[PDB]
Amino acid sequence: MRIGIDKIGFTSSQYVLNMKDLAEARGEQKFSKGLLLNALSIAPITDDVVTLAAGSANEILTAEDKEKIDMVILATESDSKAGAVYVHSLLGIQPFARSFEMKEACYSATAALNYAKLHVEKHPDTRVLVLASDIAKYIGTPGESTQGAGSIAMLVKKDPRILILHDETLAQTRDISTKQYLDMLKTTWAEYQKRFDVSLTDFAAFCFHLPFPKLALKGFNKIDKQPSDLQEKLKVNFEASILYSKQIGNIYTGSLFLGLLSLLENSQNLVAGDKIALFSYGSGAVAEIFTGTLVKGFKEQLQTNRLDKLKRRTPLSVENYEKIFFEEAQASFKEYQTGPFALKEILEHQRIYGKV
Amino acid sequence: MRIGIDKIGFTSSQYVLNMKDLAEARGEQKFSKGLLLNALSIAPITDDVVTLAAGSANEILTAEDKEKIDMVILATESDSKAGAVYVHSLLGIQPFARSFEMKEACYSATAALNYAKLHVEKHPDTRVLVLASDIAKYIGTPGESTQGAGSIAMLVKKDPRILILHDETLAQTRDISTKQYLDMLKTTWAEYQKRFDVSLTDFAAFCFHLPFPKLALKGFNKIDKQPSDLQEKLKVNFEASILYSKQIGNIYTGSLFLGLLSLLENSQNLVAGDKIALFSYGSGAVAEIFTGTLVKGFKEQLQTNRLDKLKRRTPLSVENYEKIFFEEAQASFKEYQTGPFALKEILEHQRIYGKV
Repeated sequence: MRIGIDKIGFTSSQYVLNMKDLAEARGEQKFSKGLLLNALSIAPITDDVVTLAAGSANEILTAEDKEKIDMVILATESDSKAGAVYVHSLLGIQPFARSFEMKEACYSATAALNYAKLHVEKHPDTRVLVLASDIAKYIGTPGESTQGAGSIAMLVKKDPRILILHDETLAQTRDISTKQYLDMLKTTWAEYQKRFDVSLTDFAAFCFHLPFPKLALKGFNKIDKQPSDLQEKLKVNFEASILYSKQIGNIYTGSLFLGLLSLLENSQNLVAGDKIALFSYGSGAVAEIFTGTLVKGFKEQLQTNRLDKLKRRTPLSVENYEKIFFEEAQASFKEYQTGPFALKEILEHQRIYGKV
Repeated sequence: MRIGIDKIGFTSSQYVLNMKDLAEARGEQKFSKGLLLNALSIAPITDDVVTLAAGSANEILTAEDKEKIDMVILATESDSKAGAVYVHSLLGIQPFARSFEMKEACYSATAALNYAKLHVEKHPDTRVLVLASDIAKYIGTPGESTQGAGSIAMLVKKDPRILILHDETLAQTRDISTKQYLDMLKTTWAEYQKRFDVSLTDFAAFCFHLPFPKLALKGFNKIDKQPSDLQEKLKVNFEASILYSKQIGNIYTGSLFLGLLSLLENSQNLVAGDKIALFSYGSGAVAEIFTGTLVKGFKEQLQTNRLDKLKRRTPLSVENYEKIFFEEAQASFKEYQTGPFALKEILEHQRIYGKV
């Protein structure tokens, strides 16, 4: 049996705040050196985790998918009621499905992926939709320059067309700051290689959870300069993996997989049968190392003009980013730019969603 | 392979509010007829979802369990950071485990159970701890008389000693009130019997999600008075299943399984090889029907004096229930009655937990 990630969609919000603008407004260009971040996606109040989630699934789903999906999981840290139920209805997925959320800071989409996989193993005629959707929102706060919005959707099924997922995974929980992302990375990666007897050399690329690209660089840097072809190739694949994040910001649970996407669409050296290592992390903390192998033809499921699409985002002045990003419901809403779905209103106090 | 629920623990909070007292205070004994509820568990601020969860696991876990558990899931609708990470540390579970929360109103522990099961199938040397822990908290509100506190812990492993879980399950999601619990029950149960070709007659007991016992009675009542031995036996097992809930109140995600526990400890007619149907529900809505078979010896994992233990709860006047139940952190805390674990303080703003 081969089970894994068949398709990946991604949606961000429709506005962008440039770091240099934020810098000039707050009297800080140390975001370009410090965080290695150029711009962030800003979400209006009518585009929330649900509508970004639905957006990213609308990118990839077919009518057949919708008839065969019987599990919809929403990994998010951003109602009791799971966002996944709204997403299930907006997408028109067949009714005999489980829908729920999974939560553990930036880590949860990795657990959603594991459950999805085991579930398709067990019922190999089904498919599962994993959503990792978040809006990182902290003014004048030190988290302000690591804000972001977007969602990645993954369709998991057998004979996937992008990435075959492997059975060997290692998670770690430590009830517990850069020192942590890093120590969790070191200890998990070590035990991982010990238990499954693999080494940096068995891999073509390593992807990381990416709150901001500098932290991921640090984690990549922890990786055995003792392999020069490999050393260069790995650095290049790392640079390829952070490209999207540099324009979008922190998207919490989705960040690891947005890096995987940015890697598949931007590396020019990956081929079918190559193996990728992935390090998932969430504050608190929990981490997991898992791996995957590229399937022949995987480029056919990708997009080639994503960097162009992100440039279509409407730029905001800081004043208008403050106004739109921090708007709270009081409801009806101003019409803002959104993806295919939007929060239409609140009919007290039910959130009403629909196609725009 | 036989995989399933090996042990079940339960912890409620240490105070109890009698319905007749609430009734006299609010000028309403229509809780005893209406809801079929006598008393509810009230939780002080130092006993929250985490400490009740840890409590209920402390009931059942051994040192060996703790070395073999590599997944801790917290189903709750009550921090980003998953309660499960605190529970992992309080219980001293081995570090190479996944910890996270699952969320979808009262439904999520059913998904946690399914993932736990598939996971043990796939890695049959491991065990998983499923926690379903909640505090239902609504003064003068119409949800006031359906408040409650407690948590059920389930240890899932192969060759379980209580309940073998079966592969045939059916979930339904409908983005959407008694009419709903009921319509979701009817449609799911119907499709369930159609797809797996089973009938009311293949079962010794049916357990329901139990926000209050009257709603469950309604759902039981939807169940084919056309079987008189069975009809009586089923009614008796139903009455056995609601016994604990009548003293504790709504505990949201845990309620279905608290009913299963109340059934196993109070029916005098269940035997090894008997099959039980279970209907899980969460508002929003999602539902699932799943089944299980009793293992020989399952009584040995139960307790016989649980109704006695619940009578040890400290009774509160309404005035003092209002004071303790609705207390918000400002922190240090008054010392209240708790189970083995408690929220000690907040060290700004980290919740500090420990053994009491």
